[PDB]
Amino acid sequence: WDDRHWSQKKLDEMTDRDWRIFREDYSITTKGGKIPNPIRSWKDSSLPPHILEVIDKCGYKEPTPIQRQAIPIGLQNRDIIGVAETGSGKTAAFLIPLLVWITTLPKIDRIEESDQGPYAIILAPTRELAQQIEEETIKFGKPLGIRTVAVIGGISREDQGFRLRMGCEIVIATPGRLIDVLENRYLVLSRCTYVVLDEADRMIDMGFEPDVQKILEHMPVSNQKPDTDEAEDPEKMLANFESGKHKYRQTVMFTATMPPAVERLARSYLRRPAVVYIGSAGKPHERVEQKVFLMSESEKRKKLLAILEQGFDPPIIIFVNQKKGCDVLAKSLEKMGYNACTLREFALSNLKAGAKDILVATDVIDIQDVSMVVNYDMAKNIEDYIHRIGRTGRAGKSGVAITFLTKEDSAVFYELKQAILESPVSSCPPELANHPDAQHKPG
Ligand SMILES: [Hg+2]
Repeated sequence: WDDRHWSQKKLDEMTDRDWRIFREDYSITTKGGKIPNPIRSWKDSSLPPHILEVIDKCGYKEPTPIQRQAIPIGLQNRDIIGVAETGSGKTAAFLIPLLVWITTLPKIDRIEESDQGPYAIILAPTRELAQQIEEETIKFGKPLGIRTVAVIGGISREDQGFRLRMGCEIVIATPGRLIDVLENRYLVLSRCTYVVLDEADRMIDMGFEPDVQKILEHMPVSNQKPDTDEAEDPEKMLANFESGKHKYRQTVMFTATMPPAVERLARSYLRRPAVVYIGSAGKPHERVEQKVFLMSESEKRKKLLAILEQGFDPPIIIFVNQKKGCDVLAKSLEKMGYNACTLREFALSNLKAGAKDILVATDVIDIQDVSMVVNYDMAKNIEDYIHRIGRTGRAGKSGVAITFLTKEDSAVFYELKQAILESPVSSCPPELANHPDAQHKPG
């Protein structure tokens, strides 16, 4: 009976639905477990008074979408992959948790007599982008007494060499310049607890993968988070963030795309990162995780069962192409001891209620966001496919769409391939991407 929009409510009134609408309003898609709620406004945020004062004085009146969601994850010391393009407020999204961390260290702990390099390094692919980041970092950092030094090309080595001697809290750099400096020990990463790769896809495109690898090799290994479920446990990671000086490092990667090289970087640099993806409200394929299995038709039922046996978050939807399929597949599942609905309102209530866990259906209303869509039969055109996978929701948890492809589906391979190659939240599937039938438009 309370039908207010969330923006009419106080923070402590926010419901699950309100958070869903909220993420829809800002086009916030995520991946990872136990994502903290996004920031509704600066005032509504739990940022320290002095931090908010600097935010307010710099003029940033409202958090941008990436800032809304990434900032709270960063404040739990969690790694992040942020999918968003320059101009979207990425820089402040990563700068803010760092500034909270630095300026809240005990003075006794902020004390070091010898110069031990930066608390943070921000790596950019180009001199032009690095300077943008620098200007913004200075404007945030100076009021807070935080020093920033740029290690980039296009600047004198005297000036650069000098500035280095003075000590700093943040270094902004380009890969080529940074490796040379490390290789000559003009700078060390002894107290670095914050690693940022900005435009990692562009770094890859420029040929910087090996240099970015070699740079990682200079970070002290013993401050990396453990590779376990604990790396994305909020209670534990929050307690680690607050642990001040001795926390695990955190790493942030920003990129517009996820080709395999970028995924390699991520596997090395990051531990159980959360994904924050902004945009594509109208284009589900860009923002829904898609997986495909090529098989013969006779293999479909056993692959489905194997998938189901792995367990799922009900409800899920399985799509088939013909209504007879719908009915017979549904029977078999109820035989395997599954609660299956076929496809009026009555069906969705049970699903919504938890009664039924699996909806079987053809391309033919209105239904909740689902964790998983399975295309047991692939759609006959890419527009129907798009509409199907769109059922994981407009925003919020990416969800997963799993598609069974056979040779009878060859006429949608090229467009299916495009749908996935344009999906930064999806892994490139060489089985389809390299397939002889996915190379040219059909007809
Ligand atoms: Hg670093």
